[PDB]
Amino acid sequence: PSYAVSSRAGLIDQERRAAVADLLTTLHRDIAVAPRYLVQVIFNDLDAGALFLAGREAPEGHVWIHADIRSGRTAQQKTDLLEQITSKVADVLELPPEHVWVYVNEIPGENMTEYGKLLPEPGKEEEWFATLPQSLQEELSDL
Amino acid sequence: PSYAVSSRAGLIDQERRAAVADLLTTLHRDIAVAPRYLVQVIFNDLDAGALFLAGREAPEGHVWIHADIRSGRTAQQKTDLLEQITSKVADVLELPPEHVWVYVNEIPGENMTEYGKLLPEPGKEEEWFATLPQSLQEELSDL
Amino acid sequence: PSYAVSSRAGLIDQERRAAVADLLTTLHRDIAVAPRYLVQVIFNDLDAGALFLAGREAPEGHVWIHADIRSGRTAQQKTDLLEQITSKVADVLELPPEHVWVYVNEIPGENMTEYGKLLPEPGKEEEWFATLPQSLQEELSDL
Repeated sequence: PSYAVSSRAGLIDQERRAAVADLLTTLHRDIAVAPRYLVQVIFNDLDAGALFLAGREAPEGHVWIHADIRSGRTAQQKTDLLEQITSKVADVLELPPEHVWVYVNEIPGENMTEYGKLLPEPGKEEEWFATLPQSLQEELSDL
Repeated sequence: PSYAVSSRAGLIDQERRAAVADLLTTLHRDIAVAPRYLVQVIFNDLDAGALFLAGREAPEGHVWIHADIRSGRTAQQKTDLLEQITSKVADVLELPPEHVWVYVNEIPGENMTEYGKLLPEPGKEEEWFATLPQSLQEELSDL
Repeated sequence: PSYAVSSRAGLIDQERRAAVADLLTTLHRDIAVAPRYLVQVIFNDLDAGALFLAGREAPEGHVWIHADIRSGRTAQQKTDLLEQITSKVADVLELPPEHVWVYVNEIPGENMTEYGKLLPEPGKEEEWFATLPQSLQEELSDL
């Protein structure tokens, strides 16, 4: 899972970036049943007049979250993850939920490498983990 | 729907960002049959030597548009949206259509949050609107 | 095919961008069997604290590659492309392969414009090429 977060440069502090990354990685560990070490968060900061809504320049307090996750998850965890991201990120950034927009694109696990290895089906992370080299096993377990 | 537009920084003025966003926003309202206030347009400006075509640096006058769209639309609707974006964005920017590249990615409606609420199937926008609180209804009608 | 390569600004030299770009378009030309002139490579450079892994700031030596490719390709082509991009880009950048993460998103050819014309399904590139005006043909042949 890689979350890309797009907002006007300056909207998200470095310490609020840290809080957003911690929250997304945490909600993802809990709603998806996936280990945190798989989670990547990227902040794409945007120029001043680079974001438009309804053909008109956006309010400064607008955030778009694009998430790439593995296909094969239940409908419930997907929608639950969406509602909770909209909810908790809006609170963390002190924004109205109407201005945290979240999209989930689903891609098969075999279409992803992370830590140098093709990723498995969701739910098969223990099996996948037992295939890694022992030194990779113990750096990941520290996270 | 979010159109992300990537081009070499400086190719698209702020005044042409306004024209492109309005053009994209209007085309989407007419070809897809969806309300204007659902449309987000983002401009990702690129570093000087950050764009390559066929393994070599691209000419400055090159634009790539990535659109995230809901699943469930007809083949003809998608093809008209693609062909018209290539043509009309090319004209607005005084470019050859050969250098406006457009990709359309399809995401289910329930994989999207906008205005704090999960999106419906394309074509069910009215019912969705009827679920919103009256005050949110009245700003969306403002757009 | 559009490869977007995201890394902390400064990790990839301009001269390292060219080598990565040339390598991606060459790998794509051999593993997918598609002409070089369709391949676009984009470098998205990130702020100092903009990349997080496992809820924490990433090491500098981390690269994420997002590819949009046409759907319809064999499992074998995809997995070979993924493993070879992860391995050889790691090598070109003098990075650990564990820190070149690759995602491939699949988009049907009819959902793509390049050089102003909708793309055909994979393998049908000769037919598509014979559709172009002679003058566009001889520019693509130069690439």
